[PDB]
Amino acid sequence: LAPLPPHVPEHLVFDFDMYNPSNLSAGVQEAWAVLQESNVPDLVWTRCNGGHWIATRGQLIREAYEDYRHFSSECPFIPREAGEAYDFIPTSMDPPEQRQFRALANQVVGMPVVDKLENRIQELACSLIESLRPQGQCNFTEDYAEPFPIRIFMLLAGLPEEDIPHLKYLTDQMTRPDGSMTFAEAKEALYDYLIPIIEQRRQKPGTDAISIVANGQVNGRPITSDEAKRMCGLLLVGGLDTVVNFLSFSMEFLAKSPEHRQELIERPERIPAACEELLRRFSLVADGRILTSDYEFHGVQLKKGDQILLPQMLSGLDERENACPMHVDFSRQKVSHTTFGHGSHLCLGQHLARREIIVTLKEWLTRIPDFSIAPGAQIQHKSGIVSGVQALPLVWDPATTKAV
Ligand code: HEM
Ligand SMILES: CN(C)c1cccc2c(S(=O)(=O)NCCCCCCCCNC(=O)[C@]34C[C@H]5C[C@H](C[C@H](C5)C3)C4)cccc12
Repeated sequence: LAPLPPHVPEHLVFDFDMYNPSNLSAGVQEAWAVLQESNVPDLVWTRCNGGHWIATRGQLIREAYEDYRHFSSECPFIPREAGEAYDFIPTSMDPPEQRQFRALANQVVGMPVVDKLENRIQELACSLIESLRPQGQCNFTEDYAEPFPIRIFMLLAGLPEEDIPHLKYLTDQMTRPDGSMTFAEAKEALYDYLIPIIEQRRQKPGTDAISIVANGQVNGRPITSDEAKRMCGLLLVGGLDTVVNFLSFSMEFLAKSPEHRQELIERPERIPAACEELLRRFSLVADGRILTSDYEFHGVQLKKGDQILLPQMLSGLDERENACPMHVDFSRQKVSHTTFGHGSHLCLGQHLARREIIVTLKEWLTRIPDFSIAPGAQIQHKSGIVSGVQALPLVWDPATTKAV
């Protein structure tokens, strides 16, 4: 618990630990939602993890993400040391500069690329699902959620599938720290893999995402090797943990809700809507900004340098945005959320993400419509910048499945 800064008033103090929420065992989303109980301010300060603000309501969260002038992405993560060392592009960049890098990044992961990827996504999901189907069980997170996104990224960046385990080892030690490496060290190791590949793609460019980024033009001039590297770092990890963990939260829910599974089994056309409502209910991201100058925000005095956590996850869980937010209703009429962010940094991979989600849900229910959490298994959730599921043991009667 860091010393309380003089400018922060005692009545706004709420010591929430974003890395180890008090009631995590009851569900990570449930753990964060405590920040939304009637007796909690819209904006509080926690002395945990170095000390920082936390917008607790969709309104303030959306507003801060819109006001990039006061809320910079220069240092987007908590703790401060992680945010300061983080230099990915364009996530650690504020507009107007960020504008064109985002446009270049969009060429390789935006809507265009998606349609061309469908067949590979479709094929990968089925292939993975078919290998499990006859087994009658699996650790969904390990056997499907983990290898799905990386494989998609490899095809996207035109990298050898042989490097998957190595790349997975690199990203894993960065996003799932065990305490052996500082964030910076993990980043360098990851970069050490990318540096040479970019050098090669710059001299002899192909049609892969990496060749496009590395030879792109930004703000009236050629992108530097260093910048290309900083963009590829993000294009790599951006679609990993978020997709892996979200898919897990989804499957855990469906495994525990036979009623909801049947709904989608009988009404397959409702899967797209089910995906949006799940994206809201099981939102899992939470990064933030740093004050560029002293600023009064909704009656609260913020000082230059203050870090503010703007939980993407919380907007959609806000009762004020969605009636009885914790209830999953595939028939919800105005599903509002900021699961993919908000403002100038709104997720460029959102369309790819939705396809990965929808294809997974469609292809899985088609082959394994009836499954459950392994009896006696207590699902453990993890909290952080990208909350998730430690493991998802699943079981099912192979006789109720079918190869397609
Ligand atoms: C269910 C999965 C996903 C979620 C919840 C998610 C979440 C987010 C969030 C909340 C942001 C904005 C962060 C900020 O404002 O600082 C963001 C940005 C980004 N995401 Fe995703 N995302 C997902 C998947 C993907 C995938 C599939 C990729 C693509 C390879 C990806 C790449 C990006 C990129 C490039 C940005 C940076 C955009 C900018 O800074 O201009 N995302 N994502
Ligand atoms: C004692 N002190 C002071 C401390 C010191 C050191 C470590 C500590 C840890 S810690 O061990 O948990 N380390 C925290 C840093 C983990 C950063 C994860 C990087 C994610 C990369 N992905 C993104 O780019 C993205 C960017 C964007 C948002 C989001 C999803 C996508 C899109 C990918 C993230 C916790 C608490 C305190 C610690």
